[PDB]
Amino acid sequence: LALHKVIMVGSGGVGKSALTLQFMYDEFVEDYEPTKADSYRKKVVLDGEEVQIDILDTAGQEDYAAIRDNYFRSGEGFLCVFSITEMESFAATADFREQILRVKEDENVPFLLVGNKSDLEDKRQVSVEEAKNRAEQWNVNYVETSAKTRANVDKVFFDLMREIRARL
Ligand SMILES: Nc1nc2c(ncn2[C@@H]2O[C@H](COP(=O)(O)OP(=O)(O)O)[C@@H](O)[C@H]2O)c(=O)[nH]1
Ligand SMILES: [Ca+2]
Repeated sequence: LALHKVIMVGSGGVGKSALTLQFMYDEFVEDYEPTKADSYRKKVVLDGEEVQIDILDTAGQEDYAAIRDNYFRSGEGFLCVFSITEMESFAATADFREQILRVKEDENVPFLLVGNKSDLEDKRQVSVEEAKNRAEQWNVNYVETSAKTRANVDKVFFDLMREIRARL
């Protein structure tokens, strides 16, 4: 089977683990240990082909840069997650982008910019327009998700797999 290696990145509390666990187990999990990194694997049928997805749910606790870089180097595609309710998490996405680019050396690395917590529109701090503009600058797609309602959760993982499939 094809094995699509996805890495979740983004600053704290944006929904990396909630997105992962919604995708994996169809549950909205709200208290998942913020410092716990873990990997997940499951079989999925991608455009009719049975494949395996491997998801590395990073937690930013590998502060030792060689280790963090090794984790990123193993990834084939990235979900770069921020929370639409925390502007500082959107600002932080630039750092994850640079980190990935330093390691993968490929500006076309499979990569989605993911604005999570789309069910909290009344708490939005990051405009759709400014996030789309950043994605356009990076030539990546922008998708807004809700790990709570499941909105676009399958989409971000499947579309990222489609980029891995096409590009590698
Ligand atoms: N309302 C809402 N809350 C969310 C969503 N995703 C995550 N959360 C909450 O935000 C907190 C942090 O989520 P988590 O996935 O642990 O963040 P991480 O640090 O990026 O792994 C948790 O308390 C979740 O319940 C979402 O899409 N909508
Ligand atoms: Ca987490």
